[PDB]
Amino acid sequence: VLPTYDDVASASERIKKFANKTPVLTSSTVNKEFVAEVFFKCENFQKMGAFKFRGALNALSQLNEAQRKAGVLTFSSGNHAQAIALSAKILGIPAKIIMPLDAPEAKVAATKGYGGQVIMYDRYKDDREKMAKEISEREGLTIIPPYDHPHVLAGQGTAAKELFEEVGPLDALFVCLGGGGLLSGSALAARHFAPNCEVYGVEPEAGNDGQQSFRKGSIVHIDTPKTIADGAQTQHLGNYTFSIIKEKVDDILTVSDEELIDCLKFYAARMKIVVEPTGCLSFAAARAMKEKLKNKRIGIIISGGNVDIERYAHFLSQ
Amino acid sequence: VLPTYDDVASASERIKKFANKTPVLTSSTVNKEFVAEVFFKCENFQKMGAFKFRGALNALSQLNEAQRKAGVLTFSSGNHAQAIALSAKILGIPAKIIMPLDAPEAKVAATKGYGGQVIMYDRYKDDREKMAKEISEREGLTIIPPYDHPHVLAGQGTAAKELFEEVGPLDALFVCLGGGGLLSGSALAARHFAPNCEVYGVEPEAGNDGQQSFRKGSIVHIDTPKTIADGAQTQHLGNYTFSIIKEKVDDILTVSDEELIDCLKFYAARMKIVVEPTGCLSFAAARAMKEKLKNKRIGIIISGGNVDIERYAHFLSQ
Ligand SMILES: Nc1ncnc2c1ncn2[C@@H]1O[C@H](COP(=O)(O)OP(=O)(O)CP(=O)(O)O)[C@@H](O)[C@H]1O
Ligand SMILES: Nc1ncnc2c1ncn2[C@@H]1O[C@H](COP(=O)(O)OP(=O)(O)CP(=O)(O)O)[C@@H](O)[C@H]1O
Ligand SMILES: *Cc1c(COP(=O)(O)O)cnc(C)c1O
Ligand SMILES: *Cc1c(COP(=O)(O)O)cnc(C)c1O
Ligand SMILES: [Mg+2]
Ligand SMILES: [Mg+2]
Ligand SMILES: [Mg+2]
Ligand SMILES: [Mg+2]
Repeated sequence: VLPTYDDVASASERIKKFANKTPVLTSSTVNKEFVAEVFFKCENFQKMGAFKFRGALNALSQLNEAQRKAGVLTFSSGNHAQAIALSAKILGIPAKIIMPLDAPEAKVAATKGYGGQVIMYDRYKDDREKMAKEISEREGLTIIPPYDHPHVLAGQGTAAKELFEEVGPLDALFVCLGGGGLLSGSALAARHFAPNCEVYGVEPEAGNDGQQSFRKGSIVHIDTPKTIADGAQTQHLGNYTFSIIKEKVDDILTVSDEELIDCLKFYAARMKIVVEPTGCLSFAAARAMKEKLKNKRIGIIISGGNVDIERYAHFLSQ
Repeated sequence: VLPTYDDVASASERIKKFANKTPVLTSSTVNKEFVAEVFFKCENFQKMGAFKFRGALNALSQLNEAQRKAGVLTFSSGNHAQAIALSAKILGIPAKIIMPLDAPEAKVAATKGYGGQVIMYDRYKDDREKMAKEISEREGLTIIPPYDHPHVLAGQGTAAKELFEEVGPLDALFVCLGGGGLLSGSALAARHFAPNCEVYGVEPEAGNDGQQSFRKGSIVHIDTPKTIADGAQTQHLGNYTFSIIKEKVDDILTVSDEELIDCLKFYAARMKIVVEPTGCLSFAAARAMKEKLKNKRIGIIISGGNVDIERYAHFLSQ
């Protein structure tokens, strides 16, 4: 019913031949600011540009021959789509990707570069799911959840696992929260390598459905939030994700878009790395409570760096 | 409080030096199908490509010197934006246009070609209104409603006025319904030239907030509908529009996207004209009740032809 550190440890072994052991970056500037030692696990450097490659590969690596021969299909507007496209190509599995007619050029080219078969639909009529069900059932294609799947969350969790192995136990771990895949998997690693670690999920304040769920004790749904963290606009947590979250997550924090923008610029000018808006949640939340992190070892996950260069330029000049 | 045919008649005089007297097209094929005579007022041929030029010009032509010197601002994702841009340029009024970072190239080029000063914002964070209020108040800019304004609806109404003048009284008139500007103004012309005319507004079935309002007797709001009629995705009717609608509109009809697509292809292959999805509502509704239109004279308004060539190609091949 629920994955454990073991699955994360196995996922590590299962994806080792293809995943990147992303670097852990450090900033003397950040440390002085926090009066502590901060560690950044940079998944923006992961294959495809986001941690998602982990969960996607782990899940696809566990499909049977019939499914692998038939292929998979994805319709997510987020990083999961290219995570699936690239993993599928790596594993010799055909992949169909449903994208909006006006999808960013770079993302479309990336997807075709990964061998994905692009099927387009009109954004104004978001009947993606309808199309996905019709197509996947008619062609016997498999659809891997972007977060609410035991194999997917175990894979995402391998990023946290690697962090600790390189740096060691931690007092706190800040992780981006959308559907909960990264959050749940990261919790499994944390509780193992450093049982005395405060684990925080972070959501854009305009969409704290996760926070309400955490407090309510049951999954709460909300209208799609208006925020620049395009990768964290989910409307509700997943069953498998929330279960692990309510039992291993200490608390869900929220940050404003203004803070995300400040973090995005800091990463670029001060750390020289490109990070997408959603990937700034964890750092923003951490900075907000730095006064409470004196002389501790903090971990910050940078979920990804796939930001349309135009939006990136736009935010950098804000 | 409410405009009358008179305002429509004056609007006609007020915009005459710049608006196009769009043609009325006829199809023997459509007539045989309906066992009647059908008349198409083609506003896709209007300046800027949509009827909106009428209401925009009429409204801007009535601003005082201080406002004209200060300029206007628009943030609509629909045809109203370019209607304002072009009208403002024609009248020597500066215009600032708020558009999404990923707005279609052609629309952006059209807007700059009309002398509009483009200000972009991130689509994922739709804080347009916030920005519009801050900017318009700080620079003393005027914002003309896309439909809920007496001057705007009177202008839109001039299209219906011209139809009757060229063809004569009608038993029925089918008009696209979004916010109600075109619907209300058209009602004023109809009741004048042909008091015995059935006037129908038409909305995409997925967003019949107008229909519910018409039945409820009071404006009903709804979540943005998923439909290809991008120009009719409004969430509620306007005060001035609904008032005229409840008193001069016989009934609000709805059609499916499938029907819109069929009409779009018919216009292209059978009538050789380019029409945007939203501009197909009225024709679709009419075809659906053609059995009830035998030996009558029907009027059909084609609201516009501004469809991204990519979506157009996509729909044509559906
Ligand atoms: N054809 C294309 N056009 C534009 N962007 C592309 C692209 N193909 C890939 N990308 C993007 O460029 C980056 C490429 O990452 P990718 O992870 O596939 O390999 P690399 O070549 O960087 C891997 P490695 O460092 O692990 O050897 C990603 O952020 C991806 O979204
Ligand atoms: N630079 C540009 N790039 C792409 N499309 C443009 C454009 N400038 C205008 N358009 C579009 O092309 C069409 C141009 O209409 P416009 O009404 O301004 O003049 P015309 O040159 O067709 C007027 P007229 O026939 O009344 O003399 C519209 O549908 C508009 O949206
Ligand atoms: C998918 C994604 C997230 C959210 O992860 P979940 O497992 O849905 O909570 C955060 N940041 C980026 C860059 C993502 O692609
Ligand atoms: C704006 C628009 C409509 C809707 O008109 P309203 O006055 O909002 O009801 C319909 N079709 C097109 C092409 C439009 O641009
Ligand atoms: Mg790389
Ligand atoms: Mg949320
Ligand atoms: Mg023309
Ligand atoms: Mg409606």
